[PDB]
Amino acid sequence: PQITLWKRPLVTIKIGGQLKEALLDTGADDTVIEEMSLPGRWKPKMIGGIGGFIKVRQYDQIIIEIAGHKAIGTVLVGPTPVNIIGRNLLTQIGATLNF
Amino acid sequence: PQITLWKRPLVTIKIGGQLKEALLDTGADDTVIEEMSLPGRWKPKMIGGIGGFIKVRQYDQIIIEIAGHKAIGTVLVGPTPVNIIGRNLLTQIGATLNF
Ligand SMILES: COc1ccc(S(=O)(=O)N(CC(C)C)C[C@@H](O)[C@H](Cc2ccccc2)NC(=O)c2cccc(C(=O)N3CCC[C@@H]3c3nc(C)cs3)c2)cc1
Ligand SMILES: [Cl-]
Ligand SMILES: [Cl-]
Ligand SMILES: [Cl-]
Ligand code: NA
Repeated sequence: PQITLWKRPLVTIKIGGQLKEALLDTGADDTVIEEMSLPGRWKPKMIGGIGGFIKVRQYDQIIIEIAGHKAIGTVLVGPTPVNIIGRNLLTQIGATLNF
Repeated sequence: PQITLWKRPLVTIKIGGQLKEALLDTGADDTVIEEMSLPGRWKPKMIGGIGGFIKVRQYDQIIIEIAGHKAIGTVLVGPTPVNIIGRNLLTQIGATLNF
């Protein structure tokens, strides 16, 4: 699809068996989801943005379905105010910015 | 152009006669630039990023070139980890996300 930027680019994702709304975010290196449980191992990480840093859990090899397209990669889980799909998964669904 | 997302989507901007680097950021409603001098009056604004809220200075109707495209609109000045071009100016340069 071609997604307009007149509005926030929100899409439905499926992760861990759960449906969520998430922001397609070209400014995010990594994908960051609000607190939830995910299977398998994880390790702690700090990520920073406006306002400073938060601590997250890094899970590798997690499958997400993003607006109907499956992708696999690392997902960070922690107290983000918004679910963010970052470039590590946008690339896998072939997302580009066009102007 | 068509910009893939394997690398950060960094572009050159020109504001106040100065070239700077900035990140095209579909997850930001607003454009936020590091401390600099801009003309005119400013208004207060709070923005809530991943780590908390910051205060910024809001300047309206500022001339800014983005990747060679002319925009005139609101620029927020404050402590951001990188200069970010948000949707208020991505719409002015005609950007869309596509997959
Ligand atoms: C390493 O992986 C990382 C992943 C994400 C980040 S980040 O979330 O901090 N971020 C990085 C840039 C600052 C370099 C991504 C950026 O797109 C964030 C995404 C983000 C959206 C909403 C809340 C928290 C994070 N936006 C803003 O900072 C930002 C800047 C200026 C204005 C706004 C804005 O429009 N917001 C703030 C709250 C309300 C409104 C929005 N709500 C939503 C739902 C979308 S935008 C966001 C950092 C590291
Ligand atoms: Cl990854
Ligand atoms: Cl590609
Ligand atoms: Cl504007
Ligand atoms: Na894993």
